[PDB]
Amino acid sequence: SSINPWILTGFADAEGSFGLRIRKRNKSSVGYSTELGFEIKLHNKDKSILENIQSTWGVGVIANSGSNAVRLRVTRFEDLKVIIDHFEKYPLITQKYADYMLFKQAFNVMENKEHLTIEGIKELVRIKAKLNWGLTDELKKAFPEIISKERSLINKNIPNFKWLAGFTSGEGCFFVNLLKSKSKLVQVCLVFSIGQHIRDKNLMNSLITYLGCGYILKKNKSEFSWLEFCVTKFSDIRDKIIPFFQEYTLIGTKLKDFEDWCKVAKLIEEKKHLTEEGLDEIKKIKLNMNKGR
DNA sequence: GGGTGTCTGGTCATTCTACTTATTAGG
DNA sequence: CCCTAATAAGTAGAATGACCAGACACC
Ligand SMILES: [Ca+2]
Ligand SMILES: [Ca+2]
Repeated sequence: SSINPWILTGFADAEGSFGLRIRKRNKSSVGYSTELGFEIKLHNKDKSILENIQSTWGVGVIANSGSNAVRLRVTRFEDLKVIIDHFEKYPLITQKYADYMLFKQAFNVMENKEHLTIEGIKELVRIKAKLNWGLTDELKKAFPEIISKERSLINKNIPNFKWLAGFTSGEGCFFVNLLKSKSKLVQVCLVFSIGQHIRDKNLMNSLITYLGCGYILKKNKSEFSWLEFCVTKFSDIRDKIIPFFQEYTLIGTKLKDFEDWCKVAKLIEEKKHLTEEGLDEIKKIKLNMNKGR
């Protein structure tokens, strides 16, 4: 099936990844071969998404990545042109746009065949220094003067509604929390959450204004730390979160979790979450959602 | 006979998702 | 007071993101 290009870019801002390998090769005029790529790796349940992206782009190969994960990967230089042209017409907006543009600069370097020269390889490693995790130890030793790993901030309003639908199909979670309450029954609470590394702190705050609800929580795990955009006021969920993703449909297995999420929402609108059979019906919905189903 | 592009089949590292429970806010 | 909705700190762990080695393919 075909996939909307804004939903695609949004999804890519979530799970996508750009790569540039500068590997030592003795039989290389320049001493290094170079590989460019874009891949999306997901659990094997959502391999359907990967088939639609591939069918829409007409490029890339779907292959297993371990027992439980699958990847669509584009490495063939001619096929990267299709990637590039897509993201030029539907640019991303996360700090990953910086990597994409480094990805694209490398492509231009190669398109002019400058990767077959001492100076070209030199520019590619300088491009690579700012890409994702920067240069490897071998590459640092070989190019001990290429040191500037600093990068520029990306700031972009949400460009289209379908972007968020795609992005949320990546980083979102529609949760039904059951908390112990002083009562005959157990409180039921719908919680919508989207996490992101703090480089995109500003985009996370954008969602409050873009959606008209929610708050940001800061979470930490030793040296690592992320930001979560949450929505726990039922008002906002009944009127804002749910209607939006109903107008701009999600894709992949998260749609099912969403559709179950709204099933519980209806019950909580009918006040049946305070009844016996109510907490029984919702309880069963939670049980078959997310982990499970 | 170089020389370069592309694929197979992964693994490594952490940013995500998803799940707990304490606690306060509120009509 | 009540009974309930809503915010919040915290963490687990695996689905992500990023990188890896080797060999094949082609002009
Ligand atoms: Ca992501
Ligand atoms: Ca995802």
